[PDB]
Amino acid sequence: DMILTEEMQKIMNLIQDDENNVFVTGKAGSGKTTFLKYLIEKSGKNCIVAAPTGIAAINAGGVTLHSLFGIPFGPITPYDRLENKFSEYKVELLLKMELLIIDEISMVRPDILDTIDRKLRWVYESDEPFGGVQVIMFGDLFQLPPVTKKQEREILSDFYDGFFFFNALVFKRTGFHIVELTKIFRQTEPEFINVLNNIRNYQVTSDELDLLSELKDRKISSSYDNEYIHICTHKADVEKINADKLGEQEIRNYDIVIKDKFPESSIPCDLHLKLRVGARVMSLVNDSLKGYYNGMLGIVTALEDNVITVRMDNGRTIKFERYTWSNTQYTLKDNEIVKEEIGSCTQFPLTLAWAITIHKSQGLTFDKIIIHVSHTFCPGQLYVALSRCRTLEGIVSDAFITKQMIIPEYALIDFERAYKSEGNYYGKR
DNA sequence: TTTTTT
Ligand SMILES: Nc1ncnc2c1ncn2[C@@H]1O[C@H](COP(=O)(O)OP(=O)(O)O)[C@@H](O)[C@H]1O
Ligand SMILES: [Mg+2]
Repeated sequence: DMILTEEMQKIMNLIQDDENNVFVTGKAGSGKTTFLKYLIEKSGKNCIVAAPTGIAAINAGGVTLHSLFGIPFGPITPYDRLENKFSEYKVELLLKMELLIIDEISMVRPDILDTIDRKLRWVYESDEPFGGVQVIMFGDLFQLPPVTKKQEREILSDFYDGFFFFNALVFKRTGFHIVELTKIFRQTEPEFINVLNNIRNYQVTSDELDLLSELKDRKISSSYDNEYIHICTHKADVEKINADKLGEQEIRNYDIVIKDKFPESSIPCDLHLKLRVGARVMSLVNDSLKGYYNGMLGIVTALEDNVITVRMDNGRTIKFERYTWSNTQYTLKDNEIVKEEIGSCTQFPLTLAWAITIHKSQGLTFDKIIIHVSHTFCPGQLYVALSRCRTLEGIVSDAFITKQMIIPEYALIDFERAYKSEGNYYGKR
């Protein structure tokens, strides 16, 4: 099935030595998130796959970085204390892992990598960066950046010159090679690739955007015989469209249950979970026993009182039960600080998958999509949504595509000049 | 106003 480009073998040779870290970039559809599936199948018996988002982790066969390394939400400064301790089952994992793969690195905060470094340096008991573990990063800096809430930026701008993964402070202590894939796969249309890559480079003309006028077509909603999908910029449109696609003339509501104090905004799951038979669903957590990792997709076969039966896209059937989330914070017992749980919520780890966010959709491939991008945005978000689909016809838009939707980021322009000046390499040598 | 733990 797969084709090995001259650059891919060239990339394969660079990582044959242990001491070289490599960042593999390329345009959307260049075959990077694919090529890493091909790399896993040779070197030693070691590798770990991970990504920032649960879905891109599924797309690469890995897990989330926060679940793998036990990273709490929010930035960790070098002065911040390490909150979570690895178990003995997890320590053997990281110790036996001789190679680390991070898919879709563009969405990774720089403090996360330094949290990876500090946790790897301690679990390996070594002063070498990342515990001396080889790291290979896949992603396109021109897709979209991480989050990057405003409260967390001013906090990180104390210790960090930039908010992008390469700004991490471990790159004072080490560095990485950069190789780009110049061949596109996902789209076979030459005129559609041209306008795509021009959306990516911020250099594009309104005569090329004329090609996207056909995306205003309302043509076919039908049918579920190979279906259709919605990708929205904001979670509110995803929330409405999923409920819009479920008429609720039929069936179930599943209510959450809260013990003690669990603030609304901090609740990870649905307060009232509404589902019918044949409803698109997404697994919200990781269970190795049942076998559903977070980010997987499925469809509801049956709805009972305490059990939901779902047939996943991978072909495996899972019976979902109620998952319990624990809310723990910092309080005072005795005289001392304590981690005690101040509340818990319980619901099924499922949510309606008909719609979705460009953020969650990054890395995915589709034959037919329905793009919702209105005039509301965040940088690089449009290039992602367009490039998900293989064909220009399969794309359906809510509104006309305008240059207003393009938000350039000039730090990526400077970063490209930097490493291309030295041997396609960034950081310390 | 977008994601993400043991
Ligand atoms: N070397 C390759 N050979 C054949 N098809 C490929 C190759 N690389 C990618 N593809 C195809 O391109 C599409 C998306 O691939 P993917 O690697 O996930 O995109 P990206 O490089 O932007 O992360 C898939 O349909 C895949 O089959
Ligand atoms: Mg990808």
